[PDB]
Amino acid sequence: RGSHMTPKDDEFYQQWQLKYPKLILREASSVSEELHKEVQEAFLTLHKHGCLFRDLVRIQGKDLLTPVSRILIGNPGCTYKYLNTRLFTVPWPVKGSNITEAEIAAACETFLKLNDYLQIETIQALEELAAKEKADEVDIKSRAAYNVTLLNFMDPQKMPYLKEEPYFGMGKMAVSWHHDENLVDRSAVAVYSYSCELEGRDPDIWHVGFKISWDIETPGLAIPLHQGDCYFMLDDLNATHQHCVLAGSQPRFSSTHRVAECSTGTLDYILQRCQLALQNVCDDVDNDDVSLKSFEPAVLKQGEEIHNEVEFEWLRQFWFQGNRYRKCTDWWCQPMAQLEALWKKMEGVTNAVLHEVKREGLPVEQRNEILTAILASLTARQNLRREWHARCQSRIARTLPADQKPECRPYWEKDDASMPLPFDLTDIVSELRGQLLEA
Ligand SMILES: O=C(O)c1cc(O)c2c(c1)C(=O)c1cccc(O)c1C2=O
Ligand SMILES: [Zn+2]
Repeated sequence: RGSHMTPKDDEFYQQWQLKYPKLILREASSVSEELHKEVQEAFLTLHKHGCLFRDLVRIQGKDLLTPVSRILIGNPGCTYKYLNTRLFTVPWPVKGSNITEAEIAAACETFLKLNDYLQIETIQALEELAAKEKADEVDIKSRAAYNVTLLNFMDPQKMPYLKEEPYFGMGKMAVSWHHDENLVDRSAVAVYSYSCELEGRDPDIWHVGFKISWDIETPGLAIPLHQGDCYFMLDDLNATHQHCVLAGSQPRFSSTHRVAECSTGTLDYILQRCQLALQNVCDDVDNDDVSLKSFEPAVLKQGEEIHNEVEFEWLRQFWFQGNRYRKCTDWWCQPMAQLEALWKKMEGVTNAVLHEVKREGLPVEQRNEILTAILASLTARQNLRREWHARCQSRIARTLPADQKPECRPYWEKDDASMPLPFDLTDIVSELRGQLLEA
C-alpha cells in the first residue's frame, strides 16, 4: 500500500531533505505577534462581511461548487485564472491608487503588508536555495514578485462533504491533489495558514500534503499546520510535485501569495487589445453607422479574435460571478461598463463585415477570403455562447444565493432592436460555410 509521513516518523526529516527540498516551512514563531494579530483579524473581518465565495468552477466538463470559499486580493486590474474561472482582484493599495469599503479596505492593506513580508522571506529562502546548489538576482526577485493572494476559508462542520485521500491514506481532503495553474514559470508560492485553534496524520489538525508527480510509491508528506505557520513552494516544486490540503476539524483560513502570469490577464492589457481592434473603425463619432477602414483578411480576423477575447474571458467571466465583487469593492464597475461598450461597438464591426460579404460588386475571390479569415472566430463565438448560457442556467447555478446567481451577460432577445446582431449566430455561421463551398 501507498503510505505517508509526518514529523512523528523517523524517516520524515530526511525524506523531506531528499525528495521535497524545495519545500520550505516557517513556523508561526518566525512571524511577529503584531503581524499575526493584524492578519488574523483581517481574515475574520473579510469573513464577517461575507466576502468569501464558493466558485462555480469547471472540471472534466462538470460544473462543480468548490467546497472551499475564496477571494482574490492584489494589484489593481489584475486577474488570476484557475479551473476556467477568472478571478478578478479586489484591489490592495499598491503605489498609484486611491479609493473599497472601510473595514474591507483595511483588510486589503493588511494582506498587502503580509505580501511584502512573505516576499522578503521568499527571496531570502531562494538565495539560500542557490547557495545550497552552489556546492540571476532578477530571476529571484521576479519569482517572488507576488502580485496576488488567493484567500481560502473552510469550516468543516458546515462543509462536511469531503473526499478521502486515495493514495497514502491521509484521510479527509479539503482540496484534492493538484498543480497550481497560471503562475509565472518557476515562481514561488507563499502560504500563510491559520487554523482557528496513533497511526498517521492527526485528523483533527490541518495539513498540506505533497506527493511527487506520477508517483504514489514514494511516500507522500503530510505537514501539520497550526495557527500562523507558513510554507513556501520554491522554484519548480509546483511543477514537479502535487499538493493537497488535508482537513482538520476546526475552520481554517489561508493566504496563498502567487506570481500570477498575467500577460493576457489585466485590465490594461485587454483595453490595449480592444483599442487595437477599434483601430479598424472610423471613429469620428460614436453611433451605429459602423464603417471600417479595411477588409484585409488579417485585420478582420484579428478584430473578431479580440471581440471573442473581451466577450468570453472578461465580460462573461465577470458576470458569471453575478456581481459578487460589488460586495467588496466597485473597482471593476466602471472598467466593465467600458469593456461592455467596447464590445457593443465590436458587435457593430462584425455586422459591418457581414454587410461587406453580402455586397454586390465584390469579387468572389475576395469575399471568400473574408469568410475564410473570420469563420473560425464566429463558430467559436457560437460554441462559447452555448457553453456560457448553459453554464449560467445549470441546476447547480440556480441554487446559489441571489447576490451570487450567475448572470448570462450581455444577453438580448432576437426581438431586441438595440443590438445589431442576434445572440444566436447559428444561422449566420451556417450561411457563411455554405457560401464557402459554392462551385
Ligand atoms: O480538482 C480539484 O479538486 C482542484 C481543487 C483545487 O482547489 C484546485 C484545483 C483543482 C486546480 O486545478 C488549481 C489550479 C490552479 C490554482 C489552484 O488554486 C487550483 C486549485 O485550488
Ligand atoms: Zn494549490
